Order: sequence, then structure tokens, then C-alpha cells
Amino acid sequence: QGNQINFTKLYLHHTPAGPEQNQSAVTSNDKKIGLGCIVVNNWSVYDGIGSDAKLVAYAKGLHVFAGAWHNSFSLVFEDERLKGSTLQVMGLIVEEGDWAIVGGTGQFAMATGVILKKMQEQKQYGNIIELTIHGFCPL
Amino acid sequence: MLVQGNQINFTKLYLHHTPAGPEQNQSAVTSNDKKIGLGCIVVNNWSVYDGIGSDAKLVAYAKGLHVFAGAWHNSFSLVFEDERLKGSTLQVMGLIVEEGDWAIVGGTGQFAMATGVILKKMQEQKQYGNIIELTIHGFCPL
Amino acid sequence: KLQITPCGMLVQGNQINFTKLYLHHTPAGPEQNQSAVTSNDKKIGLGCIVVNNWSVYDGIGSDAKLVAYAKGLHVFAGAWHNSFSLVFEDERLKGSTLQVMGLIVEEGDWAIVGGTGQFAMATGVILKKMQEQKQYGNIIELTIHGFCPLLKGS
Ligand SMILES: [Ca+2]
Ligand SMILES: [Cl-]
Ligand SMILES: [Cl-]
Ligand SMILES: [Cl-]
Ligand SMILES: [Cl-]
Ligand SMILES: [Cl-]
Repeated sequence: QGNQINFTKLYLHHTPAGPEQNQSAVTSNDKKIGLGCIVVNNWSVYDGIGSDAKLVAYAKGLHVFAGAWHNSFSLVFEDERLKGSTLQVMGLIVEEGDWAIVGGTGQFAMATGVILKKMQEQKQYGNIIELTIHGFCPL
Repeated sequence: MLVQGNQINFTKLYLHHTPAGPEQNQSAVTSNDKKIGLGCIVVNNWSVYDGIGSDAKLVAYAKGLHVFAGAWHNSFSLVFEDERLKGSTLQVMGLIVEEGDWAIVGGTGQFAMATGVILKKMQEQKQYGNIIELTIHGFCPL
Repeated sequence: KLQITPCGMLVQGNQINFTKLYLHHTPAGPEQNQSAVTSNDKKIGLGCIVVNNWSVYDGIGSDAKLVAYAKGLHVFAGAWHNSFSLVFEDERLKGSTLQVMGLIVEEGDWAIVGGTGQFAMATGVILKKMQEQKQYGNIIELTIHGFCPLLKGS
């Protein structure tokens, strides 16, 4: 009938360059049209900032540049409490704005909600994005 | 039990699907495999207008991709441009570009957690593209 | 025109009741039904995109009637992430689709993220169980659990 979501703040490592690069462009923009670059991403997601943070999930999917980045990815949890579960995520922009939680699996079967993105830290080779998960699942 | 929300009905939107020509608004970045007959991937930034006439205002973009798997499977963000609806999106997924239906699989902003369908009907067939009438039927929980 | 109308929704309004389906995942051979169209980046270990038109049957015998196709793509980002339309063939179910998205082709689970026609607003999951491994592909058993909500109020 309704159960909300019990997360703290997550921090996604969006790293396009450097020796820890976790995404790759597989097509280029059409120069005439101004779109078409497709990037495939395996973004690590941590439970905090700093060397003591634990990796709790990966964001595995793709984003395509259609004048802005459209995303589709599986948020696959690795921490023991949620291992076996995913949230399915889709929407616009990587580093700010919102994404939609369009479904899920495991403990998140039938999840619906949103993920709010805020810039947390800009590093040399990438950035860290604060994720705030709001949503619910039916019981 | 029940989830309080708002049913959302949006009529008379017109999507400009323009594969070619000076107003081309999508690009194929892969080709169909010769032997299997599938594989073309097209990235699209389709404009969506509030009317068919000369005075129609652009009110959204459909930003995403579609892939040819014997028919075209679509995944995109319908991003609204009205300073009113600014930022808010509907997340759209499904088969066929010019006819049939798409699923509304989620949303953001004023359309957070949207669920529903988009109905497509071709309105005008032109030399380099077509105009597709869209009808949105959706529900957003509060 | 944008019409915003107060309404109620019951999620368990209409359960999606199917029998078991059987998906044919065939990467090679004379019945190959998918193609890889981008390459993995060797430096990063990800990037390959495959476009698929998987056939789906209602049984494992020769008299199994094809009832659907799974039309979409999967992308390798350390694991295969899937996005496809499940397009049904039979009359009454003609035109109707389930929208499916999630990780892994042959095991685990997928989300039902939406639908059209009779499956408008579908929500749920598809469980995958390996059913048979053949020379050019495998057959995957599909178990559908989900609901279509009914709207009320207004
Ligand atoms: Ca959904
Ligand atoms: Cl990026
Ligand atoms: Cl963007
Ligand atoms: Cl082609
Ligand atoms: Cl089509
Ligand atoms: Cl996999």
C-alpha cells in the first residue's frame, strides 16, 4: 500500500578522465546536428565523503547527448543490506537537477520516486554528486 | 490503500520528428547490421510545439535515443521549456515513433513519479520529417 | 492544453497475471537475433552496446506459439544493462507492450517500468531463470509479477 525509502545521502563518482575513469564515449556528436555522443558509465556510489567512505552501489548504464545528457541506468547495490536489489533510474543531466526512479528490483520492486542531484565536490578528473533519494514501494 | 494524486491530461502537443533536411533534429550514430537487419541507433532532440500553425510556441524537447530492433524502441526525457513547467520532465519509453503509444515511466519536478501513456498520431507528413500529435494521459502521486 | 485533475490511485488495482514465458537470447548462429554496434573501450572495460530483437514463446515444445518480442538494447557497463519493449503479438493483446529495464540477460530480475494498451501504467518485475543453453544461444524462463493501477475519485 505504501512504504517510503530509507537512505542517507549517497555520493556518486562521475569520472570522465584520469586514471580512475569510469565511463567512456562510444560515439561522437554529429558536428552538423550538435548531438549523438553516447557515453557508457559504471559510476561508483559511496555512503559518504573521504577515505573512510564505503562503496555501496554502482550506476551502470549510459547517457546520450541530445543537447543535454539523457541517462538510463541500473543502480545496483553492493552493500550487504541491499545486495540483490536495484533501482532503475532515467532522466536528464548528470551533475545537477533530478532523475526519475522508474522501477526497481529485489527489495525495491515497483519503486517510484526521484533522485535529486547536487554538486558536492569538483575534482581535477571528475566530480562527486550528492544524491538524495525520495520515493516509495508498494508492500 | 489509495494514493492521493492528480490525473494529468495534455492534449494538442505536436512533436517535430525530423530525420533529414535543414531542420534535422536527430542523428544516426550507428547503422543497421547488414546480416541481422537491426542495430541503427539514433540520438534525437525533437521539438514539441503547442500547435500546428504559424504561431505555435515550442513547449518541450524530447531528448533521448531510439534504436532499430526490427521496430524503433525509444527512451527519452520530455523536458518542458515553459518558465512555468521549467525543468520538469516526463520520462518516456516504448515502441514506434509516429503511431501507437509510449509509456510514461516516471517524471521529475511538477511531474515527479508520473505514470501513464503518450498516444501518437501522425498529423502532417512532410519532405524531411513529419509532425506527430501527442496526447498525454498520466497520474502523479502527491 | 494541460489538465490537472485530483484523482485516487490504487496500485493493486489489477494484477498482471501471466503464465511462464520463454525468451530466446541468440547472439550467434543462423537465428542470431541481436547485434553489437559499439565496441568496449579496452582502457575502461565498458562501452559495448548490443541491439536485440529477442523472440518470446509461451512454451518450450515445438507447438509453442510465439507471443512477444523483446525489442531494445543492452549496454555493457561492467554488467549488461537492458532497456526494451516487450511487444505482444496475439489479438486483444495486440499493440500492448510492457516496458522493461534492468541488469543481466540470463539470471536475476528486471523491472517493469511501464506499459501501453492493456498494460498502461504497469509496475512490477520480471524474474529470469535459465531454461536451456543451446549451441548458438540460450532460452530464458520469464516470470512476470506486477500490477496495473486503477484510477478513482474526481
Ligand atoms: Ca515507472
Ligand atoms: Cl559525462
Ligand atoms: Cl546536461
Ligand atoms: Cl542503417
Ligand atoms: Cl517502428
Ligand atoms: Cl551481465
